[PDB]
Amino acid sequence: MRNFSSRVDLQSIVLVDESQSITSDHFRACWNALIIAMEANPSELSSGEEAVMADFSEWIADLKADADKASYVRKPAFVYVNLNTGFTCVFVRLL
Amino acid sequence: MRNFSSRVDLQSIVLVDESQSITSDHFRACWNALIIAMEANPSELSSGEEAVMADFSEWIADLKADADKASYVRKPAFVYVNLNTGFTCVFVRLLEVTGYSIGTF
Repeated sequence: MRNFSSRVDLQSIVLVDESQSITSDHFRACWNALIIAMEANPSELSSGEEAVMADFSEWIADLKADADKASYVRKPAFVYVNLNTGFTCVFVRLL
Repeated sequence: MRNFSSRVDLQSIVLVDESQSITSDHFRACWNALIIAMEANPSELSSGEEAVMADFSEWIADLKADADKASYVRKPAFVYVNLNTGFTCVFVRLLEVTGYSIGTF
């Protein structure tokens, strides 16, 4: 198996506003969506789970760095796939 | 092994307009993008590649079946991942919002 696809549920798509505060409820919801997706214990993240979270943090940072300038968004989306369960979610910064 | 994530380039996100005809060039454009992304042989698709393209054709038909029902759809995105190379693309059905407002509801 080299080729994965998933049809993603409306509820598994999260629209991300990088203008929202880092401390915001918006961003808390995004992080929770991801932990749930990974079926992870936040207090005891595996190394694979850590990599996902770090990648998510880097994704956010770039969203902010792009929106800081009046640029477009270079990487407008974040995909996470649970390869055990096939659960896929997609965070998107609209436009 | 268990957890994949990808930061997706803008050009690897495809906007899909489900209101196009079943037979539209647009859908064939989307189809090719997926064939390309799999590095697949449209002539001799493997089982795994054929599963992907059937997933997709099904994805499109559900957009249309669902768009007759509501302004949103049940499954608005289609994710493809080359698990060998990490390459990911994302087909998304969004409404384009255009027009004017006086600044009230």
